[PDB]
Amino acid sequence: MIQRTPKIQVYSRHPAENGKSNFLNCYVSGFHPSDIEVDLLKNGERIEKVCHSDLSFSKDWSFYLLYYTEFTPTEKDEYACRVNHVTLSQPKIVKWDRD
Amino acid sequence: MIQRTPKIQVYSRHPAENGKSNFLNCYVSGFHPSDIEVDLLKNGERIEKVCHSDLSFSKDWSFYLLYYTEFTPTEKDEYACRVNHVTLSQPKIVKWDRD
Amino acid sequence: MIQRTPKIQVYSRHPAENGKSNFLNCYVSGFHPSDIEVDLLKNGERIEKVCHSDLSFSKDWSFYLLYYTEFTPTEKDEYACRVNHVTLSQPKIVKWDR
Amino acid sequence: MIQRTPKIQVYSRHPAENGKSNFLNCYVSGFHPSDIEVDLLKNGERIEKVCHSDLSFSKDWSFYLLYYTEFTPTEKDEYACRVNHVTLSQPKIVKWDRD
Repeated sequence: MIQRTPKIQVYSRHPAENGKSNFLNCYVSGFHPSDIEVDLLKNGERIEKVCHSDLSFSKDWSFYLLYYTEFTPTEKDEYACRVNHVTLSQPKIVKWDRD
Repeated sequence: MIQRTPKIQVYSRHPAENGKSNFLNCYVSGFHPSDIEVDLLKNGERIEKVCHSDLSFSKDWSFYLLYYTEFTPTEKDEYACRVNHVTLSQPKIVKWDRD
Repeated sequence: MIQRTPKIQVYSRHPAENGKSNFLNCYVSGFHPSDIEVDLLKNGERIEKVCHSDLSFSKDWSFYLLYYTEFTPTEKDEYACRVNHVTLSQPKIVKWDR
Repeated sequence: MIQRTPKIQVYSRHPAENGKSNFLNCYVSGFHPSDIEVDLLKNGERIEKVCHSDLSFSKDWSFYLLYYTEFTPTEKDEYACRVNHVTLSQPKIVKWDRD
């Protein structure tokens, strides 16, 4: 039941190109315990109606969770993911690199 | 691999209350083949950000799928679910009954 | 984070009939914390090959989990589900009824 | 509806080591239609204890499915995955390369 720090990965479903519709993902992996605060950001503002998968687990109880939303990438808009867990001293913000 | 018509069920996660946040679900079950068009409606208009589960299956390939969205019910707003499948002669609209 | 005792439900996927293949389910619901020990039993003995769904959660962190296995029911064999959690002093055994 | 041949990947969850518990995975991806026969083998014999994920899909209906089982690797035992689909003339056997 020994605690593990989460691994945060912010990416888009398909290679980024403006004007069209796509998906913004925030993959949180290999953490313990279960209770985790995950939020998706658009220009510093929290995104409304974010979808999330069910909490997947391994034999030694390491958790895997995915937070995703439908979005239109533009030249103006900046996207990020905010994660808060018991292992972290402060909430972590991981920015999305349109690359 | 034999034609099965889908069973549509429209319901809310918790007992509905005006002004209180809830979830609107559209459960589609026991259908074949896999390809199905499911849409959640608000006053006749298609809801933008709709979340969906993964397609679960049985031994004889009968499919089960859930379409859900976060919503705040009001007295004015009417909700429904539109389903289109290869078995159906025309798309079926199932209204949400909160009574 | 305030504790919640689990609700255990033991059932078969389809109506049971001897000699024919089925699935034995153990649905554990509305519990906190996450760490739960769920085991499916055959004549008091632990079943080695058991599948499980993914841990679903609510706003206040109440958990929902399903443990299932493929089985061929007989009139000799008895089935049950053993659950151990931090909220309980001794593990709870819930028997399956045909 | 267009036809797509499945991509089969056979791998272990953690790097394989004799006597230590592991998981054998058979990842089937980018196929159409849905109906697919997947089986995990041990020395040519079909494994009875097999768990499987839910069928995930894209906009153009391309399917993704994972078949997994708990196993203890030895130097003597050989593992493989057998897949049979409508696109294939005969079932395909993909062996698990340990190294």
